[PDB]
Amino acid sequence: DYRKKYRKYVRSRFQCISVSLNKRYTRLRLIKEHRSPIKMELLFDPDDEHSEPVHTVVFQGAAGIGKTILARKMMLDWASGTLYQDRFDYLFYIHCREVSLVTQRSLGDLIMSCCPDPNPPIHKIVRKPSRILFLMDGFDELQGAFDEHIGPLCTDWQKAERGDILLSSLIRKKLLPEASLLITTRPVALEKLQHLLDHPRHVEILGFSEAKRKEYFFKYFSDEAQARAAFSLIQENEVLFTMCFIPLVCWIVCTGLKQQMESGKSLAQTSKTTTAVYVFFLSSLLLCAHLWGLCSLAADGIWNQKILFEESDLRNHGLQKADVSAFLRMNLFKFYSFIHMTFQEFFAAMYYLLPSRDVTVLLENYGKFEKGYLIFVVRFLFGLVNQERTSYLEKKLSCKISQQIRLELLKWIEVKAKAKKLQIQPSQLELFYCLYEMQEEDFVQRAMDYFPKIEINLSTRMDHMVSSFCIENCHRVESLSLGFLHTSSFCRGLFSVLSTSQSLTELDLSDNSLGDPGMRVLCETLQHPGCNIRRLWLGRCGLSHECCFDISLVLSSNQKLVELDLSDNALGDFGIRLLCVGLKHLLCNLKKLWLVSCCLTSACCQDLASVLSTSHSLTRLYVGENALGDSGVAILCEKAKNPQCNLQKLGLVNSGLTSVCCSALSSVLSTNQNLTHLYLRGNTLGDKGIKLLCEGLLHPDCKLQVLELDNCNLTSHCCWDLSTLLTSSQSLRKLSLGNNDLGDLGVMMFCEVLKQQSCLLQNLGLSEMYFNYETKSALETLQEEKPELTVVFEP
Amino acid sequence: DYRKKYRKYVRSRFQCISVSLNKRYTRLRLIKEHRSPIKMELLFDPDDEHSEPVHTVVFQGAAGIGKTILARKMMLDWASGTLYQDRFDYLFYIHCREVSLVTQRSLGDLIMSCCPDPNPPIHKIVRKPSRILFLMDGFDELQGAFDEHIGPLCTDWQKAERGDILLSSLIRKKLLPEASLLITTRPVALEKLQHLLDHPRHVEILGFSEAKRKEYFFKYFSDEAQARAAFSLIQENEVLFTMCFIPLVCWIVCTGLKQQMESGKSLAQTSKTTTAVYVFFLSSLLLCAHLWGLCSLAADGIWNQKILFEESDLRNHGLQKADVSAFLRMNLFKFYSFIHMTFQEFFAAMYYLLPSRDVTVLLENYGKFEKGYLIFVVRFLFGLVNQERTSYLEKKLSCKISQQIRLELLKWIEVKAKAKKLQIQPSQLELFYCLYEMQEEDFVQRAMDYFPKIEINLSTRMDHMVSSFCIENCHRVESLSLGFLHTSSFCRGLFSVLSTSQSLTELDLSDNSLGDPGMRVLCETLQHPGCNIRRLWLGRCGLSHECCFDISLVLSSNQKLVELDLSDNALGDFGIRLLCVGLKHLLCNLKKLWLVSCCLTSACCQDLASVLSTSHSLTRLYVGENALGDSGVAILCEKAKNPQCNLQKLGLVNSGLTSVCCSALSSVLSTNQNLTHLYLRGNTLGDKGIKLLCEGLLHPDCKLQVLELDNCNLTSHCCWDLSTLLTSSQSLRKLSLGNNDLGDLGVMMFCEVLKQQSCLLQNLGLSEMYFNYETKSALETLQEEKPELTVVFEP
Ligand SMILES: CC(C)(O)c1coc(S(=O)(=O)NC(=O)Nc2c3c(cc4c2CCC4)C=CC3)c1
Ligand SMILES: CC(C)(O)c1coc(S(=O)(=O)NC(=O)Nc2c3c(cc4c2CCC4)C=CC3)c1
Ligand SMILES: Nc1ncnc2c1ncn2[C@@H]1O[C@H](COP(=O)(O)OP(=O)(O)O)[C@@H](O)[C@H]1O
Ligand SMILES: Nc1ncnc2c1ncn2[C@@H]1O[C@H](COP(=O)(O)OP(=O)(O)O)[C@@H](O)[C@H]1O
Repeated sequence: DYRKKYRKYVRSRFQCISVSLNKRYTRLRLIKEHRSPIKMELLFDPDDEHSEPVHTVVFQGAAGIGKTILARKMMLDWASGTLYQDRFDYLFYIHCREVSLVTQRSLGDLIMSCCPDPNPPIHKIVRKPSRILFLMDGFDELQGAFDEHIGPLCTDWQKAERGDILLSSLIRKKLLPEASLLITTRPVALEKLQHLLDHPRHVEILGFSEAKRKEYFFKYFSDEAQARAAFSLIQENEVLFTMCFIPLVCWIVCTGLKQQMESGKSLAQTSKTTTAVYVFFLSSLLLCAHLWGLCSLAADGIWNQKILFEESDLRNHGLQKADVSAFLRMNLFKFYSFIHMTFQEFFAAMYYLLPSRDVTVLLENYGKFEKGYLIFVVRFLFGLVNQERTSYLEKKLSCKISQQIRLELLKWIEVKAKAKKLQIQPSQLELFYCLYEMQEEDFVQRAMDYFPKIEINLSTRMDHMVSSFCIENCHRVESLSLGFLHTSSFCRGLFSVLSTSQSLTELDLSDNSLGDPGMRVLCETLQHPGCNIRRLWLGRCGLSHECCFDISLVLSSNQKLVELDLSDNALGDFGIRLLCVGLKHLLCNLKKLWLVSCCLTSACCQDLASVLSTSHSLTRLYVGENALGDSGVAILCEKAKNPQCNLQKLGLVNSGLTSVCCSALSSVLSTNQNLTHLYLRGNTLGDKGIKLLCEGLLHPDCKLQVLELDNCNLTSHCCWDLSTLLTSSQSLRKLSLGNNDLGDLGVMMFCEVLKQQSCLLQNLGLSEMYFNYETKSALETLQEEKPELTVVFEP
Repeated sequence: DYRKKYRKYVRSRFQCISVSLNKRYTRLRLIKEHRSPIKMELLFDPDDEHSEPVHTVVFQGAAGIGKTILARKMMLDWASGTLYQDRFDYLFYIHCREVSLVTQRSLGDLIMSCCPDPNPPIHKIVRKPSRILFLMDGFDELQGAFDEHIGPLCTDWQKAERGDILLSSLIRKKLLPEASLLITTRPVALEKLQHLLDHPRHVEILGFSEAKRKEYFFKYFSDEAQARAAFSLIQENEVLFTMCFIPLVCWIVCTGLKQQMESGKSLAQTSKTTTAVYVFFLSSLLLCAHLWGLCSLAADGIWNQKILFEESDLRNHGLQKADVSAFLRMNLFKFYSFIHMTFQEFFAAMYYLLPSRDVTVLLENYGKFEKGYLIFVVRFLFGLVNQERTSYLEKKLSCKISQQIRLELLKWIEVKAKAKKLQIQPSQLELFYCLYEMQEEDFVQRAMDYFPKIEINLSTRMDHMVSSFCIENCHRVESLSLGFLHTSSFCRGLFSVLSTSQSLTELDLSDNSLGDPGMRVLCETLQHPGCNIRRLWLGRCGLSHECCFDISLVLSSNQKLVELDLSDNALGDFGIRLLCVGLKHLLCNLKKLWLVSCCLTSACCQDLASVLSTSHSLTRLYVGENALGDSGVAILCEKAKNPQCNLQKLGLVNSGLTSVCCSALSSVLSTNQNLTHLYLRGNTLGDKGIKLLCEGLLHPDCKLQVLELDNCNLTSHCCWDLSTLLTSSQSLRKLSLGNNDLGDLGVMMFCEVLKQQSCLLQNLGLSEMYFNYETKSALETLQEEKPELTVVFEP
């Protein structure tokens, strides 16, 4: 059968990368991304049979993380008899470097290119569209492929179409919808796919763990003692060991070490950044005319989208056949390419330091993946313009480089930081990569003074290290938002430089899986004498009652903390009991406290009240969305009635309240001169509860200014009472009353009351309340009648 | 309800054929045809629910086998309440004789023609397309219906289309796809219809068995004594009783006997062939002007495709209304037709002996069914041109006939036999039918001298008799291939005339269900002193160890047998033990023996070796595809090392071998001067095994010439060893090495070795081995460098 012939063909083709792929291969860390380990067998398997088409799978990875090697290993395993031997007919390796937009070819012609025979049985293949898979590797082919509106989609596979249109039709499941796809791509090209996909399954590639680094370093060196020595020399440099999570850096450093050892020379060289790694690799593998030819060749390829280089183009750039080095890898189809596109990048940067030679036009034109790649370009550029590496590079390669380009890059980063450009293109972490690449402290200080509001999302150890370096070097940061993915080991490094910073005032960690150990580390950090953090948000950090002990320690030790948030954490009654110990200290200067939806009950209300009568600083307390109950609110109000209480804003939204507690609240309104705001949204107070409250709001000593009563189940019966409030309350300024069936007569009474000049009110919230056209017209008459009084009643 | 009205209509219409159909009907033999008894209820039922339009059923039968009667009986049974009273709404009797291509009508028009009412509820019928059956009887209507490219297919049953296009749309399931079909057809019309079908279910009609012949002979004659007398008179004629498997011949002979008995005359007339039957029927039912008119009418109908004759056409051929005979059946729609199309055939032939009158133009124009029918034409013509029947026919009917037409038919068969025309039109058995029809020993002997390579398939006793007659009368047959369908009863007669032949040398019976009794009969045949068979192939004949006893008897008795093949038969160790008794006899001249996939083990290897050291004639032994093992191969080799052993070619393909036995093989290569070939494909010898073998092939006394090592699990490590062979082996000429991962360095070493003039090798098989373009180009440069050395490396 031709099936076994094709299997043997792909097994022979993908056996080596020569060196054996099976010997070379090391397992990578694969994790599912989209949330409401992973194996390939279950990867193509549907998690839910109800799910819309599973067979679309997108692999996400950095440059050199091993997407191509992963796809080739999948083909090798499938051919060798390991992956889906149950039933899955064919796998087609569409290497997007070969695919070009200008050429007009059909799917049959593409399979012809992927088949070993000049006349494979294509019709039999098409007869089984459900058993066909396409490994689309490297969606990073060129620019302008999809930035325009997609033209007509082709379903007739015999028809010849352009590369872009054919790929769009294949991806969008219009051409052979039953065919399966697996696309290895970049995050920006991931955004492009998300603009061209419908329910795909996303899988991330992380690379090598420490054990996998052991495995790779043992597999590379044929001699076990040599491998042990090389890895031992790697160990004492933490930067290299952290960077080695990417297999490409492992390969480069192993090649350098092997070549130096074959020459019998010292292996002790160390590279601070990626640029230093590449520079030492080139120096080991390295006349100036040949360097200029290579640089111009790379620049031409970058500008004109040409990755596979022909002999004519090679000749155009002043390079002879005798100039072929170990950098260019050959593929006879006669074509030359680079080992990885990052090398073409590095040589293009070297060109820009040694195609237009102005960096401004390079920076202006962005699009598709290449923008980040062009930023990746400047990344190596950022590395090369350094007071240390430039001198040694010029000495080694006998070259000359200027430094106005560094000032131009500084202007570019200034513009990028000051530019708002939210949620557009790679924004924050990549700039930190560039700054860490340069490693010039003075430039870093001059460059990060434009950042202050910093928001980053970290997923790898290298991300943690670069963020730590940048935040430590910064001196004008005020607000800092951290996101964590897939912790405490590198949190111990981040939080130290967060504490040492003398300009930070905010610290947002909401919506993370910080956990109890992470919160313990953060609290150990916050106890530092030099800490300056004044606001700390911890919403939905997955915390429990265990973190409250450490938070209480911080509150009893830290005199600068002013605001704190703990919303959506299951602290519980015991958590609040632990927290109130710190809250009652004399060194606790906390002013605002959020406890919305902390799974509290009426039991903890005895503790919080003790804080209100004792805390000399706590003014604004929000305890909404908790089953406090009428008894709990009564317990709070029993201590809140004291005129010495400093409480100003109180939040009881959706706190499961009835009218029974309202009288107690009224007492506070009669006695507390400090309570200016009070939110009661979502509580079924009722008309009797509103009357009991108005008994207190009408008191001469009441100083309330804002009151919310949304969704309080208020009918027309109470509409008179509030009217009596409006003419009499000399302090109330705002009042929200949405989500009620007050009725048209009630709003008529309100409008009749408000036309007087004796009302000091300035806002009424009647949104989500539906009224007939006469009432609406009355409200417009009122709203342009009284400009200072605002009513919201939009339909 | 109109359903019951139409049921009553068809029940009344199909009650008689007058005589009652139920009284007349006799059960026919029905069998499924396509392979990887049958009853109509399961025949419409799907064997597998996964099977694709099961509802399409095609019936295959000879002329007069009873396809029309079977369809009419099915319709009568369905109307009477016997076939699918569960649920199946309508069956429509589309008699293809009525359907014409010129007339343009719709499906509703056809149903109206098949309906008794001028305005049937057609829309209600279309509303239930899954409960509609179309019974297309006689797909052999006319010529040119489908020989051209099929035009556009019509799906709108309202639209009027031509007969050919409408039938194509209906059959191809484009017009009412949910409708079921049942087509009765001819084998050549089967070919054409299968060129218009997609997964149909084929059912073959065989006719009457001996019990069914008894039943029909009792049913026809109303008097039991008369029926017994007629059957007793018929039975003593063996040829007539064999031809009686066709119901039409039974009807003709019964009508003749009944008419002769009514006239009180003798019934002793005997007919050797079908032509004699028809001639005696004519004599019983039979002025010369009327005969010429009938003959011209039949010829005109044959040439212009007109089966239903009008009175205008009747007058056109000099036939008056007073000339209406007992043959022409009338159908008032006013139309005349023949009893069967075979009668129109016979009268067209009679015209050709008594429209163009040249037989050459008759023979040239063939197509559709009619070609065979036209051959059917000449079949009766072949009967009529005889030294015996012609004189009696001329005396009876007062006619004159010439004999140059016989010479023209002889030239036609000369051309047909000389013409290659493989797998095109009716080729071999039908010519035998014509020759048996003529019954002239001189003409048959002169005509069969150009047959020699005969390949025929037999399914009925009539086929056995005609083939036996033709083979017995032949004198220049060399090769003879027999196929059997659905045995020994007529094999006992066929094999006798096979043995008596003094020119036969080969006898191929591969892929039959010959079985042990059949092989016993064949062995009794082969022991005849006059047998001349020299090669006997018996692959996959379903043989077992029981036939080996008889084969050993033959080998000990038959001294002319030279080659014998027993591949794919479960002979087993005991079978080989029985065979080796005959193989070791002094009168056994067998030279070549095949035992591929005979379910052998290492146990039988002790016996085969005893043959090698004893058999003075066995030179080529093939025992591949058996689980012989290393021990078995060692047992063979320890006897094959003998210098006096005459073994030349040894086959061990896929014999489950390892390197352990290879050394033993090496010893044979060092000792046996006669071993010139050795096939080891599929055995995991390995590089160590290849080295052990090359220890032997490099011996000065080794005389091997061809060696195969495909799929031997050979890596690059052994590539040096074979190279040492190439420069040193002075006898090897061929070497095959496909299905290996030899590597590019290995083929480079081979090419470097081969460019020397000292290499006597002439062939290397590197197919299915995949190499890069440099290795490819080197391979061509070598192949045009050395024209005498051929390498196969096609991609
Ligand atoms: C900011 C974010 C999320 O890390 C990102 C955005 O875009 C990309 S990437 O797709 O450009 N790939 C890379 O940067 N790979 C890459 C990395 C390092 C070192 C090297 C490479 C390539 C060779 C040396 C160290 C971390 C990533 C990554
Ligand atoms: C070679 C092969 C397989 O027997 C064949 C090929 O084509 C056809 S047939 O379809 O032309 N039908 C017939 O010959 N019927 C037929 C036969 C006999 C006698 C008569 C008839 C018709 C009336 C008398 C004796 C055997 C067949 C048959
Ligand atoms: N599983 C692995 N084992 C060993 N090396 C790997 C592995 N995956 C990737 N590499 C290294 O990565 C380099 C190629 O990376 P590549 O697959 O091109 O990354 P990408 O697909 O993201 O461009 C190779 O030099 C190879 O040594
Ligand atoms: N089951 C049967 N019982 C009795 N006679 C039959 C039967 N089937 C066919 N015949 C005979 O065959 C003749 C018609 O054959 P027909 O059905 O037209 O063959 P085909 O359908 O192959 O043309 C009739 O004269 C009838 O006597």
